Amino acid sequence: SGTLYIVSAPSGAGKTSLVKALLDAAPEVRVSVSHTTRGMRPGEVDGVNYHFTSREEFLAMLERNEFLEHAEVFGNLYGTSQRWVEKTLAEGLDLILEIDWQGAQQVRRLMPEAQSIFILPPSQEALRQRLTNSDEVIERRMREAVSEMSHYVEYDHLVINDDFAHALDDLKAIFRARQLRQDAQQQRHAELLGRLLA
Amino acid sequence: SGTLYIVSAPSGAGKTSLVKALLDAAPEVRVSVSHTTRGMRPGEVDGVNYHFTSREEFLAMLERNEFLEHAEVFGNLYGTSQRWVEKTLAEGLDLILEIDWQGAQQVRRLMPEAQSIFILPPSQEALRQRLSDEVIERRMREAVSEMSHYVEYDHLVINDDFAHALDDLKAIFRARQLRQDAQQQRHAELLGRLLAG
Ligand SMILES: Nc1nc2c(ncn2[C@@H]2O[C@H](COP(=O)(O)O)[C@@H](O)[C@H]2O)c(=O)[nH]1
Ligand SMILES: Nc1nc2c(ncn2[C@@H]2O[C@H](COP(=O)(O)O)[C@@H](O)[C@H]2O)c(=O)[nH]1
Repeated sequence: SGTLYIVSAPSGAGKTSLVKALLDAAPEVRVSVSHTTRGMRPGEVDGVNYHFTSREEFLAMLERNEFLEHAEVFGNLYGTSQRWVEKTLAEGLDLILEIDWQGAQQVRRLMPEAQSIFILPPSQEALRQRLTNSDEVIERRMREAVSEMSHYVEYDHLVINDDFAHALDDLKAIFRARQLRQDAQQQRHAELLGRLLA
Repeated sequence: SGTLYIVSAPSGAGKTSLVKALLDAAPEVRVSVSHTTRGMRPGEVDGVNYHFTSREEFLAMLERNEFLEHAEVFGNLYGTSQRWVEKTLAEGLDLILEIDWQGAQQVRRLMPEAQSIFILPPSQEALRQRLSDEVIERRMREAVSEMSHYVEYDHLVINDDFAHALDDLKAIFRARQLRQDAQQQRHAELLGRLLAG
């Protein structure tokens, strides 16, 4: 079966260009499309950026136990649907959940073999620029981002996004090393290992 | 302090070209020079490939508890001197022990924070070349016989294509430096600034 990767970053900027770039260079890796109850933004496509749904429909899915994890982020509900994750892993494909620290905690309990990565800004100034890209609102968004970053200690690996080219290669190294671990290689090269041992 | 890496292969696939190439691209990483009692081979230099010594002197060193690990391989004795390992790690340098599965077990027992990598051939045919025609068969039988110890290693690298295997090794070393503990030490000041309110 495939490997599950959790990738988290401060939520105020949206999903990271780093993960998009990683997926562009490794088309065999899949990414989960989350459900959300927030409204669509210009340039977003239902079924691609998110499965956009209603709060009533989101809660009904929760009652039907369809979410691997869910969380409230800035008052809107987000979640990872479980069936798609199980299907993709069972096909032997690796996949990424780009989710916040709350969802990461839930996933780790259910899947202790999951690799998790937190992507950090190089400075508060750089984080603030990404958020501003109203002043009063900005400081609250910064305080909320700081509270999320405090959870970086819960993650297996950390990437400091100082130089985009360097951070992308750092992500690639984490993913490649994960696939070289004993557990993944034993399954991947099962037939080879049998020939080496017989 | 530095990280200790154990790099192993089936017994007889000696000090690998892969590790040398990795060291060329990793100037902060050192490699331990092993002691051996086998005779020098053409092109080998005492103090570089090995510390070549006698069996009686090897046993005297063993009696003085100077070896972190030691093992018999094809009837010859090999070992890692402990003082150099401790000094190198305490200087903050990473280091590689290129040793067999027996030495790996001893090092894991004494230093559970050590990380380990097993380098696998793509086939038995490929292993045979790397290993007298009779001498080749004795090395092949021993290497195949103890192949199962790959399961004890943290990562596995298939040495099919040299460049691909080298990139695999590099990714393992880089991922270790991206681990929570290494990054917390590297970015302590930054992390404190990010969390300060
Ligand atoms: N737990 C959880 N968090 C999510 C999920 N999808 C997105 N998020 C988080 O919600 C944040 C806000 O996303 P945005 O509204 O900008 O698209 C993201 O930065 C990410 O941290 C999800 O399925 N589960
Ligand atoms: N335990 C242990 N094995 C070693 C050491 N140095 C070399 N070896 C093993 O001895 C094998 C034979 O090496 P060679 O004699 O061809 O140079 C190597 O493939 C490696 O498995 C050492 O210091 N300790």
